[PDB]
Amino acid sequence: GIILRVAEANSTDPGMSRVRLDESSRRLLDAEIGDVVEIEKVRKTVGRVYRARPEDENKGIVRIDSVMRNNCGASIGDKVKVRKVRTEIAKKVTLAPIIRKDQRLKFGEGIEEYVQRALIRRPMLEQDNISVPGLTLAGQTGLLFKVVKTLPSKVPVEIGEETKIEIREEPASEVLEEVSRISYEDIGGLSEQLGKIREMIELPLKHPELFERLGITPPKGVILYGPPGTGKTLIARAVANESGANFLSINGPEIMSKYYGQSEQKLREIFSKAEETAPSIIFIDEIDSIAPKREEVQGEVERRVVAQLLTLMDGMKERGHVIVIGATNRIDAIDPALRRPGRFDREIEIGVPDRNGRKEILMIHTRNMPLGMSEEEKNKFLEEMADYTYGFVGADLAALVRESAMNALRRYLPEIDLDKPIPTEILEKMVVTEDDFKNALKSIEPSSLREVMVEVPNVHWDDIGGLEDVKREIKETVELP
Amino acid sequence: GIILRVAEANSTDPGMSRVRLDESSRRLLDAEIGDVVEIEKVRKTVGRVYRARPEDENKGIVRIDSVMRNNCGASIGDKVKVRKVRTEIAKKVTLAPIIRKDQRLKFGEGIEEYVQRALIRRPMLEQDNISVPGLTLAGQTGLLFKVVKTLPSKVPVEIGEETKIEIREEPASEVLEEVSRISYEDIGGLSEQLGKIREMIELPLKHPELFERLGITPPKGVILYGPPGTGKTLIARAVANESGANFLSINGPEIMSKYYGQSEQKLREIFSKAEETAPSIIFIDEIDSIAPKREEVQGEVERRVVAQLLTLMDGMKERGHVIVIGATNRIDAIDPALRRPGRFDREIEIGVPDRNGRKEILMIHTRNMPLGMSEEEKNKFLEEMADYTYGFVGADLAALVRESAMNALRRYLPEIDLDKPIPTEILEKMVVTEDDFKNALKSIEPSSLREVMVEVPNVHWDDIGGLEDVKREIKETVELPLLKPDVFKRLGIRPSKGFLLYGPPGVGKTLLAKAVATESNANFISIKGPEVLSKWVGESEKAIREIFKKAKQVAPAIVFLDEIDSIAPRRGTTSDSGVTERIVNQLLTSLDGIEVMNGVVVIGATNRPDIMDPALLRAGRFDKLIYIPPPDKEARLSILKVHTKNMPLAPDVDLNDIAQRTEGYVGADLENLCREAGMNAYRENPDATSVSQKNFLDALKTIRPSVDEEVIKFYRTLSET
Repeated sequence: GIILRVAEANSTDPGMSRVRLDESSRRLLDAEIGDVVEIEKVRKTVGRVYRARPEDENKGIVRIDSVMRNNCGASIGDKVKVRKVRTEIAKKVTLAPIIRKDQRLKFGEGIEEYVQRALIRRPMLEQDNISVPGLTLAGQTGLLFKVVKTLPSKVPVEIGEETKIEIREEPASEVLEEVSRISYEDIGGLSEQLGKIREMIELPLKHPELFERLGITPPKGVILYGPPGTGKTLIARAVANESGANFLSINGPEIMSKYYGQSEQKLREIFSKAEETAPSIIFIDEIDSIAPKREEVQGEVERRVVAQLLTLMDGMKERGHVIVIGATNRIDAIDPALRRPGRFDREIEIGVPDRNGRKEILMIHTRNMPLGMSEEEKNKFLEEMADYTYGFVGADLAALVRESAMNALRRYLPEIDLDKPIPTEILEKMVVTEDDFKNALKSIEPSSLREVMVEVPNVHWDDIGGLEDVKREIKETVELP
Repeated sequence: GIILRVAEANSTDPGMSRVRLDESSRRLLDAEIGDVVEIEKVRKTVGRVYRARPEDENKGIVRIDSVMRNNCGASIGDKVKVRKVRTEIAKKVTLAPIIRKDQRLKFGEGIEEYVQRALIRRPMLEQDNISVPGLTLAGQTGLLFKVVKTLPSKVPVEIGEETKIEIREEPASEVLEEVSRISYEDIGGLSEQLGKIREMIELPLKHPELFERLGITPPKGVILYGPPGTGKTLIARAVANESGANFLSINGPEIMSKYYGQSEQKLREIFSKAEETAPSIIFIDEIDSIAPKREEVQGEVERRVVAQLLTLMDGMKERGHVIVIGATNRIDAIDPALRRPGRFDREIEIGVPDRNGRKEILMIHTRNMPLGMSEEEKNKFLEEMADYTYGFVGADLAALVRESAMNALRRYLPEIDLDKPIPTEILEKMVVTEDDFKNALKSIEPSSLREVMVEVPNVHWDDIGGLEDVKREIKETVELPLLKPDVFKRLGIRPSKGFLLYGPPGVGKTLLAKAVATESNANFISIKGPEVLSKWVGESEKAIREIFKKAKQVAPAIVFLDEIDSIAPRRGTTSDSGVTERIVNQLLTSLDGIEVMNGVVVIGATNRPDIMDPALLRAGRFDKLIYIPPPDKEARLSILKVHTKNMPLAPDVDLNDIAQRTEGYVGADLENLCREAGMNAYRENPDATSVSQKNFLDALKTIRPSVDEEVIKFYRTLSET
């Protein structure tokens, strides 16, 4: 009714509070375009956004930015109350750093330059955390600032271009929901698969009694595939962020450091926390190390660690309200008995991206820096980078652009400013020309070891010549059924 | 006398107390149809059922529902006293939850909706547990309610549609025999095998002195095969339910958690309980983990755990009155010495289901939900789901429908009710459309890794065309030895394997041999080139020897073997020469040593034979060729009407003119011409070739006439020579 949905923003609008609202969705609320919005939901957490119309989306959902959902702690399908309010402008705003794992923060100037041009008329309120990326991939990422006081406090305000900004720099922590959480929009990859993997554990993990025995038996286990730690492993820790439950980490360095009698007791030790932290999710990326077994002799510790993990899941009635999942590099390095009942049943194969899927993966790593989608229509758009790149992955793309960031460095940083204090002039000098990403394509970094791949062509019938007799005949065969 | 048997209900009647009683069985008791029944047996446990007549069953047994046998604790072949009584109706009934492992139960409303429409006039008594499934597969299963008090208590009552139902919700336990027991009807799978596996341990486990040394030595051990934990392992715990004895569980997590000195003492520890809990049954599904041994070095613990298990069975005199059994995934991962005497002897191979066998497996997982058999005759019936599904198993089918239940969820649950309290309106909204089960068939979930499989065809002689000379000739070969044999001994003719076919691929030839399997009501075993190329890549070429031994139990069945010899000539020249290949000689030598007189019928086919052995022409092997002529005018017209009966009919298509001009088209061409030109026939599409007879003639000029007199002459020369 007023209840308009939250979702993962396709068009990101890297400037926060710019959240897309449909023209057909806003006329359902009878709120016109270009007004200050008040987002009010349960827990009495609030935030303000600016309406801008997308196209492909329909009135069934409203597609919202990640951080503004990370400010209200919104999960997909929540309940909010939004309406248009009065419009004002700020005067002088004071901000403060958010220090938890950050180890202090930026020292020097840029209190005006970096903040002002990135404001772009963001509706907001006092004590709100704004996310302002840009200026580079390495050293500058999505960064949250704690706003102390503005002169028009608690009232709806859009900070203008002629309004000064003061940075107190006094070290403090976040008032509202800082990072270490990764939203589904902060995630990127296969789209429909992201919703299909989550929907099975969606309803149980939220509430136990919402979906328990009703529809079917809940998930026993889930086996994941693909580049384990390209950001496929980041999805594991990411899924536990929206659910809010505990995340148990079964990792390489612990199973390698624990030999006979140390690991055997640790298997029940991590399982003892599974019953205590319950409800909790159990993610194992060590299936390659734990149970590589093809039925040979890897030693007693290898057969002991797998036999216990089988009994650890068997020792559970399947109700502590917990879900054990697993991940591995490829379709191989897995124990064949894991597909037997009484243990892991569902296996979800995670594939690779496509020309459109790569753009979703790139969009995650697209903005730490000063790039744009609508603001550069073609030259810096991701599809021009997608068509040349073949057989890559998020971490490879992340390390590729980071190596391509050094191309932006070697043309700027070393021969100009070697000083530890960061000048204010070097900030305007930071941009990214497509040549930096093209120079990495010519250099040897690209490698594709992937056996199975797919593609889609660019070829239309405008470049096709004669033989129209087969043309309509090809339509006869293929297109009719 | 009054003693009418209990059995496993084929027609389930998911509504309890609806138990099927034969019309011929009820007239033996002189009790008419549609009356209240009083079931009285030993221990003075009672229950009431409603009589409804089935058909195929006879008066020898009465086929009874599972839960009503689970209420009286009935085992197959018990003694009961049943008679017709007076008929009354309830007024107001009070029910209570059964809480043991259940962790409380349903909270909200539905005390009327869910109960009332599922009552369907069930005869019952006070303090009886009724089973009411439905509304979904996941979250709702067979559920028992404890009835506290009804106003007409202890008297025969059929709760009516206008009678209210009250749920006290006060937590309590079962008065009578709740779940955690799985009846043979609750079991599903191979039918005759379920009775054959149980009958050996049936008599001993019931009473020790009933059958002890009398007939034979009791079972030493039993080795089980198949998907260990698809519900094949559920059978293990299930068998111990009817017997009532103790069930010892040898499992994976305990043998993995117990290392050197922990497991070695545990082997005698679980064996010490075997003597204490005696009589008891010992089921081991860990034969894969315990004794995988092919005689290599798996470590000392692997040789120690198997050597003890050998002595654990040897340490027993064979009388504690106990039976040790075992199970494993496949015919492999087993110790070779286990077949030696002094230890496991009987091995019962558990296979996979069939179109009828799958319906029995589905019937177990069919009702947690609101489906029906007689109430939906076709659309929701299991056979429509069975014909599309191939190479599945109970747990795979259970997880498939559970994933297909999410299709029923995604169309209902998320976008409507996310609330923890369950509304009363969402209960009517729960149904299952066949599209949910079809969407999983299109999605990638189906996978078949199973090497050896069988099937049965749908093809009858109504879709078959001409060549009736071979028709009665196929009946001559195959169908005569079955009914005749006392006539077969009158003539005293020798035995033989079977005929052989030749002709262009799949003209009628794949359909003709496929039609004979349905008429004789026998099974169908197909060995085909693309089917064999799957075998010898996955190392199943040795299992072909087992497929030979597989045909004798499934008999009567026909064996259909085509183009295995196609890979013979590449290594050495074979047509009449007979130098074939190393794996193919396993086919040859077997046909020489395989016993005749069996229900197996050897059949083969090929385009032009041109690959064979001179032994394949000799007897005890492939036999007299059957010439497939090209369909004549009267044969083509009979074939064309089979192709055009599914397509629309109109004078625009004339079958007479094309039949007179073309005498040489085979079955594949006639089957092909309707494919692409039938899309051009009438209006399937805007193109201008529609509603013409020339569209068949236009494709007639493009396709080859397939008229070769030389290859037909080559057949007559190779046949006699």
